[PDB]
Amino acid sequence: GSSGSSGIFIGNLDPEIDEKLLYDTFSAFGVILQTPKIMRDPDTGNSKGYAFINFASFDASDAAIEAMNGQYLCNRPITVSYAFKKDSKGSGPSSG
Repeated sequence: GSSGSSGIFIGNLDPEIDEKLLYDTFSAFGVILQTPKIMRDPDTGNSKGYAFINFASFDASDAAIEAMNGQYLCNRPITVSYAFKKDSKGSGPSSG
Protein backbone atom coordinates (compact mmCIF):
# COMPACT_ATOMS: atom_id res chain seq x y z
CA GLY A 1 0.00 0.00 0.00
CA SER A 2 2.04 2.91 1.32
CA SER A 3 4.31 3.71 4.27
CA GLY A 4 5.12 7.39 3.84
CA SER A 5 4.39 10.36 1.59
CA SER A 6 7.77 10.64 -0.14
CA GLY A 7 6.41 11.32 -3.62
CA ILE A 8 8.28 12.79 -6.58
CA PHE A 9 7.19 15.16 -9.35
CA ILE A 10 8.27 14.56 -12.95
CA GLY A 11 7.99 16.95 -15.88
CA ASN A 12 8.78 17.10 -19.59
CA LEU A 13 7.64 13.55 -20.37
CA ASP A 14 7.41 12.33 -23.96
CA PRO A 15 3.84 11.76 -25.20
CA GLU A 16 5.01 8.35 -26.42
CA ILE A 17 5.62 7.09 -22.88
CA ASP A 18 3.02 5.08 -20.96
CA GLU A 19 2.38 4.33 -17.28
CA LYS A 20 3.79 0.86 -17.93
CA LEU A 21 7.12 2.18 -19.21
CA LEU A 22 7.68 4.83 -16.54
CA TYR A 23 6.97 2.27 -13.82
CA ASP A 24 9.92 0.21 -15.05
CA THR A 25 12.09 3.08 -16.28
CA PHE A 26 12.06 4.24 -12.66
CA SER A 27 11.70 0.84 -10.99
CA ALA A 28 15.38 0.37 -11.84
CA PHE A 29 16.45 2.88 -9.20
CA GLY A 30 13.99 1.93 -6.48
CA VAL A 31 10.70 0.14 -5.87
CA ILE A 32 7.42 1.87 -6.71
CA LEU A 33 4.58 1.89 -4.18
CA GLN A 34 1.84 1.66 -6.81
CA THR A 35 1.15 2.21 -10.51
CA PRO A 36 2.31 5.71 -11.54
CA LYS A 37 0.02 8.48 -12.78
CA ILE A 38 0.40 10.90 -15.69
CA MET A 39 -1.32 14.29 -15.88
CA ARG A 40 -3.30 14.61 -19.11
CA ASP A 41 -5.15 17.56 -20.65
CA PRO A 42 -8.91 17.77 -19.99
CA ASP A 43 -9.35 18.36 -23.72
CA THR A 44 -7.46 15.70 -25.67
CA GLY A 45 -6.64 13.57 -22.64
CA ASN A 46 -3.50 12.22 -24.29
CA SER A 47 -0.62 13.74 -22.32
CA LYS A 48 -0.15 17.05 -20.51
CA GLY A 49 3.60 16.93 -19.98
CA TYR A 50 4.11 16.15 -16.30
CA ALA A 51 3.49 13.04 -14.20
CA PHE A 52 3.42 12.01 -10.54
CA ILE A 53 5.16 8.99 -9.02
CA ASN A 54 5.71 7.85 -5.43
CA PHE A 55 8.54 5.61 -4.24
CA ALA A 56 8.70 3.21 -1.29
CA SER A 57 10.97 5.42 0.82
CA PHE A 58 13.06 8.59 0.58
CA ASP A 59 16.20 6.55 -0.06
CA ALA A 60 14.69 5.64 -3.42
CA SER A 61 13.52 9.16 -4.25
CA ASP A 62 17.02 10.45 -3.53
CA ALA A 63 18.63 8.21 -6.15
CA ALA A 64 16.29 9.50 -8.86
CA ILE A 65 16.48 13.20 -7.97
CA GLU A 66 20.23 12.58 -8.13
CA ALA A 67 20.41 10.76 -11.46
CA MET A 68 16.89 10.80 -12.89
CA ASN A 69 17.13 14.57 -12.44
CA GLY A 70 18.05 15.36 -16.04
CA GLN A 71 18.19 11.84 -17.46
CA TYR A 72 17.65 12.27 -21.20
CA LEU A 73 14.35 10.48 -21.78
CA CYS A 74 12.65 9.64 -25.08
CA ASN A 75 13.74 12.84 -26.83
CA ARG A 76 12.71 14.72 -23.69
CA PRO A 77 14.86 15.73 -20.68
CA ILE A 78 12.92 14.76 -17.56
CA THR A 79 13.26 16.54 -14.21
CA VAL A 80 12.75 14.89 -10.82
CA SER A 81 11.96 17.16 -7.88
CA TYR A 82 10.53 16.29 -4.46
CA ALA A 83 6.77 16.85 -4.69
CA PHE A 84 6.70 18.57 -1.29
CA LYS A 85 9.24 19.29 1.45
CA LYS A 86 8.96 20.76 4.95
CA ASP A 87 11.72 23.14 6.01
CA SER A 88 13.64 21.42 8.81
CA LYS A 89 15.30 23.04 11.82
CA GLY A 90 19.05 23.62 11.76
CA SER A 91 20.72 26.99 11.28
CA GLY A 92 24.29 25.93 12.02
CA PRO A 93 27.21 27.31 14.06
CA SER A 94 28.25 30.56 12.37
CA SER A 95 30.31 33.56 13.46
CA GLY A 96 29.93 36.05 10.63
